[PDB]
Amino acid sequence: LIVTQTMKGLDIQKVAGTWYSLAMAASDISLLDAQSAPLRVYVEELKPTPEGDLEILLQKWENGECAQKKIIAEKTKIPAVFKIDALNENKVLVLDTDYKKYLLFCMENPEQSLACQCLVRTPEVDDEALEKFDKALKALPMHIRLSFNPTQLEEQCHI
Amino acid sequence: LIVTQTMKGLDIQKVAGTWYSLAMAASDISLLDAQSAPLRVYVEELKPTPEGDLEILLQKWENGECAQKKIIAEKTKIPAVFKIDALNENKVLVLDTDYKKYLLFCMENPEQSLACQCLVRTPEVDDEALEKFDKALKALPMHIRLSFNPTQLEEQCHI
Ligand SMILES: CCCCCCCCCCCCCCCCCC(=O)O
Ligand SMILES: CCCCCCCCCCCCCCCCCC(=O)O
Repeated sequence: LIVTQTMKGLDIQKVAGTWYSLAMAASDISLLDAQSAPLRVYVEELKPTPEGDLEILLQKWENGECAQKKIIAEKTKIPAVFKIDALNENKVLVLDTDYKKYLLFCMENPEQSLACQCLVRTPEVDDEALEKFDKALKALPMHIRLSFNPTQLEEQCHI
Repeated sequence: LIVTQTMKGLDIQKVAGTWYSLAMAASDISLLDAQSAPLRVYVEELKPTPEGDLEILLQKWENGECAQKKIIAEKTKIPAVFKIDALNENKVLVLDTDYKKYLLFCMENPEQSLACQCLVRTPEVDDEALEKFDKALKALPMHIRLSFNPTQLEEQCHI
């Protein structure tokens, strides 16, 4: 409920495939801090299920290694909002997407842990999708923001 | 030379006294990463010398402790640019200040390590000085940005 923006007319099937986590932002510094921080996650691919659920493939640093992760985001009544398994059932909200270039989403559990990403289809710095990410976030109370270069985008865990 | 903005008419005496590091930004993620990161420094006070040099009091996390530091920024021909001791003689540039509320500065060694801060006089979140900080930075190639709340501002090393 903290975020006042969701996409209308979302077709979840049409977000399937490859994405890059070009920018991330969060409400608290420590959510994004180190390579091992709790919401510091690098999206690899989205697989919508026929039921309209969302399989998410991602990377996360756990040892001093970049681990492979698989998560399922379950649908709700709202086409733009999903719930994750399971500890306090984390809500994922789709704010905006053109399916073909960018997607903006936020993850939350009006209090008040929040992380958001600007996803893009290709390993390039998209200024106008970053402008849209900054435009959507200037509302929210973010205290850390990270951006990645094309080199980092083609590496595991963006080193 | 990387930054295209400095303050004209700067009187270094009139920046003396108490400041808070409200926001920081940098060109590379790892410059600001953890509590121990190289340019992650919390400004406490500025003491201009009669010669027009600048004594800087600051905090930096070195052990798992917040250490007290003292540095001297030596003047140059340009009233807005100072050089620090001594390893590669780091240039500090004053971009803008109203002496009474905010100060924007950048620290650099056109390549291409760069960190900048929005300094303010009081432990409050100044939206219009943060707007000015974001306006001055949208030029520069920053990849990490951090913001602090009034609580953090009154603690050592902003915990
Ligand atoms: C549905 C359309 C957009 C989907 C975008 C992908 C959203 C990804 C949400 C992933 C959140 C996972 C939280 C962190 C889990 C990491 C596991 C861990 O805690 O170590
Ligand atoms: C002169 C007007 C504005 C002055 C603003 C203060 C600028 C502070 C510059 C300090 C840069 C120090 C670099 C990091 C030093 C920390 C020591 C270390 O490496 O452990």
